[PDB]
Amino acid sequence: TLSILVAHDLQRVIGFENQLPWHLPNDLKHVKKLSTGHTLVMGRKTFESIGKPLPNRRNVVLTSDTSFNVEGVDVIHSIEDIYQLPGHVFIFGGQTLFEEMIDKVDDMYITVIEGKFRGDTFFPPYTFEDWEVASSVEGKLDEKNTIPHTFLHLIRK
Ligand SMILES: NC(=O)C1=CN([C@@H]2O[C@H](COP(=O)(O)OP(=O)(O)OC[C@H]3O[C@@H](n4cnc5c(N)ncnc54)[C@H](OP(=O)(O)O)[C@@H]3O)[C@@H](O)[C@H]2O)C=CC1
Ligand SMILES: COc1cc(Cc2cnc(N)nc2N)cc(OC)c1OC
Repeated sequence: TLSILVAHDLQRVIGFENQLPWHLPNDLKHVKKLSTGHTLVMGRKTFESIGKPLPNRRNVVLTSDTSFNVEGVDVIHSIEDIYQLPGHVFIFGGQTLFEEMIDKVDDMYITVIEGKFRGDTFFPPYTFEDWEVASSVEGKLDEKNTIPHTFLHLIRK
């Protein structure tokens, strides 16, 4: 079972200067809830941004660097390694990985950030011609969570 897990804004921005462009604690809860007890696959830059492996799941980082051997983290050096990994695997980011995997995965858990941010990295265009909406849930707003956002589960038609 292979999934994409991603938050993108109205113009498919995912990233600025190796950080998330937005502060949205709710979305990272959304992320914790989905991925706890399974597997993330991420590119090296995304891991560096995060700076340590997420607790209570398997962290796998895809990189060319053969001297990568970080405690708590498993390394892979090819895309094709992903399909070996057992269980529910979430493609975690960033741009490069989403590009390489979007045609490959079963389904996508998307947070649409209902806003327009300055970005330097993007989720690739996609159509709902190709993707069925299994669920669409409004994120709830409050003092800490102030950008409107929608949780999509899409399944490849
Ligand atoms: N909104 C969201 O949900 C998310 C947003 N982001 C954002 O996206 C940005 C990061 O994305 P991006 O700039 O594309 O960098 P990535 O995090 O995708 O990392 C790219 C690196 O991953 C490794 N890699 C990727 N593909 C391969 C391959 N086929 N074989 C071997 N190694 C590979 C390489 O590492 P190396 O060069 O070491 O060989 C490459 O340089 C940041 O701004 C981040 O905040 C990230 C995740 C999620
Ligand atoms: C859990 O914390 C982070 C998570 C992510 C990846 C990510 C974040 N949100 C969503 N919806 N999908 C993802 N794949 C990316 C990050 O920085 C680039 C994080 O650091 C704050």
